[PDB]
Amino acid sequence: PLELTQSRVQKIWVPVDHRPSLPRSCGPNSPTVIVMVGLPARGKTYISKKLTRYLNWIGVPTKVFNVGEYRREAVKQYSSYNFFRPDNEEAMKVRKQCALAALRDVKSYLAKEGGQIAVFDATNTTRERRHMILHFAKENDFKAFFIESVCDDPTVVASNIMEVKISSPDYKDCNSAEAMDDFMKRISCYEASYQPLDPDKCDRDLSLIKVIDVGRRFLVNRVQDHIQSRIVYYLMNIHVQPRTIYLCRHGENEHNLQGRIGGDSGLSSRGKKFASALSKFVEEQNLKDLRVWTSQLKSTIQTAEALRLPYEQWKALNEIDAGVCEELTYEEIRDTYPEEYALREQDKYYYRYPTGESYQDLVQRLEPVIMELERQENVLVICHQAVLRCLLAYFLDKSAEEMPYLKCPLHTVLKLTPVAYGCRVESIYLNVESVCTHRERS
Amino acid sequence: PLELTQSRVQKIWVPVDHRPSLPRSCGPNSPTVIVMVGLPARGKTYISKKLTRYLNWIGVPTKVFNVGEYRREAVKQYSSYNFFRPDNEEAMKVRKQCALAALRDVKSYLAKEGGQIAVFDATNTTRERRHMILHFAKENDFKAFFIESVCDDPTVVASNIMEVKISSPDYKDCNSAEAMDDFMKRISCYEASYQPLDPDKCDRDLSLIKVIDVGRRFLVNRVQDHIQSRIVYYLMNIHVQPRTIYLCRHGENEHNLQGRIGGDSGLSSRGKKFASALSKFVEEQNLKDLRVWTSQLKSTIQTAEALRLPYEQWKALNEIDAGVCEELTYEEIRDTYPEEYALREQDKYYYRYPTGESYQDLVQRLEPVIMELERQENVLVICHQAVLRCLLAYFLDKSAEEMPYLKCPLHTVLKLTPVAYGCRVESIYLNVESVCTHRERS
Ligand SMILES: O=c1[nH]cnc2c1c(-c1ccc(Br)cc1)cn2-c1ccccc1
Ligand SMILES: O=c1[nH]cnc2c1c(-c1ccc(Br)cc1)cn2-c1ccccc1
Ligand SMILES: O=P(O)(O)OC[C@H]1O[C@](O)(CO)[C@@H](O)[C@@H]1O
Ligand SMILES: O=P(O)(O)OC[C@H]1O[C@](O)(CO)[C@@H](O)[C@@H]1O
Repeated sequence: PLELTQSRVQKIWVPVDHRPSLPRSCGPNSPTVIVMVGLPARGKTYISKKLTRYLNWIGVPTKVFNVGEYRREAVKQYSSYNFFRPDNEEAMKVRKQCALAALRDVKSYLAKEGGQIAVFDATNTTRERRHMILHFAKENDFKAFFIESVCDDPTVVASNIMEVKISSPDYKDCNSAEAMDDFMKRISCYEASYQPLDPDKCDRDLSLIKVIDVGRRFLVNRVQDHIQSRIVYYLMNIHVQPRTIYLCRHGENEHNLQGRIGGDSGLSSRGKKFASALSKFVEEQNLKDLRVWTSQLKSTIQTAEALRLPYEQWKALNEIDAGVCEELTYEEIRDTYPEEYALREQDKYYYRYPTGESYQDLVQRLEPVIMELERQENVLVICHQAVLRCLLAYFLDKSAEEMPYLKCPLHTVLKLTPVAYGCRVESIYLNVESVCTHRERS
Repeated sequence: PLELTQSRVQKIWVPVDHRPSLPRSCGPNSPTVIVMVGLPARGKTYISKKLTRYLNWIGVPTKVFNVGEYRREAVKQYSSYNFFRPDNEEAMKVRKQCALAALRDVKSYLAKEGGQIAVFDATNTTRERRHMILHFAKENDFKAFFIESVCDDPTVVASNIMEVKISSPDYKDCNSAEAMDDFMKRISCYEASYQPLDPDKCDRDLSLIKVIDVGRRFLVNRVQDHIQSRIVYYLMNIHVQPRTIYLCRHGENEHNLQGRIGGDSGLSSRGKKFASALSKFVEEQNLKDLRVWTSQLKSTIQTAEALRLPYEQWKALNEIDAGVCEELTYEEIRDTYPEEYALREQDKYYYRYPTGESYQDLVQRLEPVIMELERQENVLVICHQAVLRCLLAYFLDKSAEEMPYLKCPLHTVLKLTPVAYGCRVESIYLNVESVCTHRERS
């Protein structure tokens, strides 16, 4: 009794499955519909996209269903705010059809495509629309969680229109002034029928978060589960303040020169040159304040030492653990462990080294790093190749499949600037030679 | 340049400190005063104690300053609610003196004792008292974070009085009915001057959390930093619903028989007998629903397999990593690594195994396990000796120094029942022999 086998890729102990003559599969917890609530230019799409990026990265399949994109597909060219008028009988029918078509795709995503979270990105400003979404959720056995963004600051509204609305495909033939004016009129079309969430009386039984004044204040009502609690925590940690994230690896180490993986080797002569070059680079950036984070491995600490700035060591930033393959070259891995080598090449994200880690394990370890990176402003993270690929996949919205192959060369700073609905990435090579540790797929 | 040395105990790379002829120390971020707000029997002491237990366990030095305890010290015997009357000039002076004496001890704790968080556990129901606490915080460069508990449910109030108030040292000479009646009158003394937190107008600039109806709803205003954000997340995950936490180790394994540490060995014949005994025990508990958690190591999975219940594997529950000492006996550790053996014996909590972990690393890894244990109801955790000691230290409020020496024998279930201001612990030995893996300090 109690016979188990270790799965070759992930190294998970599973019951020995001696399937009977006729093997039967029991093909395939409740999915969630996240309902965005609020007037236009309230950062609903910003929240939708960012939350989806985070949820997918942590391993929760998430997709955004933006009703405006269904509208741009149904209606060829956008002319003006007149399309959004409450007295526009025809466009009101079209807009309802678009919302229903998005919900149809929500049902298909959650019940038939293995999706766990569907973010329904629309105004959903009326109780009637929200009652209809709730009916849709109850009949399909989906959970409903509401995220309302409330902001009456005209500076914030104008900034949102200028940053991401005027550049919308709707305003292609318009200049900045025309687009801004049309969008203000477009917002006014929604103001009369807007019924904010009322957790006090009407929406008392709804699971919701009210994000007030760009995350200055929050009203949290009836958090049912783990995922809603995580979302709430995330929303409370993110901000829209201007800042820069610099990501780089430690300067070239002795193991890099020998083509050895893992270990805790020190900087090579070139690595020490990069460390000095990094200090000059950091100085030239002229940042008011800068937080410096390293791993607990020698090579990242030695690199930070050259900066003459306070730094914090995170064990979570330590390179992927190669288990039995630690301190070995890739040639020695292929010759001593050929089965292990081939398994990794075939499934680089999920593959776990014996007594070691997978890129999947890295994500779990790096979750607190990401949450702290969100809270902070100017940060420099001095880490390792696999750790850097994971962090970069989060910021650049790269899939689990792409993640183990992202290019993160030595002696190169990745400058991340948050703009619109993501990150602008600039690469800065600090003109110090090193070996190449990048290996493409086969 | 960039010369580092690895600290012998914690294995941290530090700059080689060639102190000059006259070595100088720069002896020794801003501390926080957590201000409890609310009427009596609102669970302020419950929140204070639980939050302090969690903060200390994660490594943030925290202490509770309960004004009522300063009062019990200043005033010999408690007679009645008449002491709390607003017209009681003398007792009002005494109560103010007690609050000021507690604040004096708050200043000494945060500025002179290396404390990071002081939980000021009092009613602090008036704006005047809170303005005075804010003045105290501003003048001492301490941050202020308010936690208000609002509940007008008479069932909840009566339950709190029955569970922990009637048993208070104040009601020693009273019977349950007298104590309940006196306490209701005592609450009424505070109702007239009670000014709840107003984040809308008056308390707009204050950093606060309003816990409404025993955590059903929350009002969160101006979360300034990491620690406040963590507190908010914690408060949103905990609950007062009745439940049981069962903690045990995997059944005896092959490494246990050989006296070997770490590894991924399978259950011995006795271990398999425990697994069957555990199933019978679980069945006899007759729990409506039960979540079963294991590590990713074979021995805990084989134990769970015997239960015929769904289970979830957590990599965070994997035994402490012994690095280079993995799969070795303690005798082989003492003979091959005598310096390492002695270092661990001297500092068992902070000691890190080479390329391995410390009990301190375990706490960081187990933080998400604790947060999920808080969210859940009936849970059975099948884990390992060091992991179990860490979890138990959290539930039993044991220090970092005590933690590596907590007794967690094999084939023994630790039944945890949340009651009053902590956990009731029952031990259930399942009558299956095993080796002893406990080692006392030297
Ligand atoms: O509350 C808003 N109102 C208007 N605009 C907004 C927001 C937020 C926002 C909302 C909640 C949280 Br938690 C964090 C950010 C982001 N944005 C935004 C910023 C830049 C570009 C595009 C949109
Ligand atoms: O809000 C309350 N009002 C009255 N009593 C209460 C509470 C809470 C409480 C409050 C906030 C959160 Br988040 C979790 C629990 C706990 N207690 C309590 C329960 C058992 C014994 C002693 C006290
Ligand atoms: O996933 P890959 O391509 O092996 O990259 C991660 C490896 O690269 C290194 O950073 C050095 O090449 C090793 O420390 C680590 O094992
Ligand atoms: O901290 P201690 O007393 O060495 O206990 C933890 C050790 O005990 C074991 O659980 C077995 O005795 C090992 O797996 C682990 O290294």
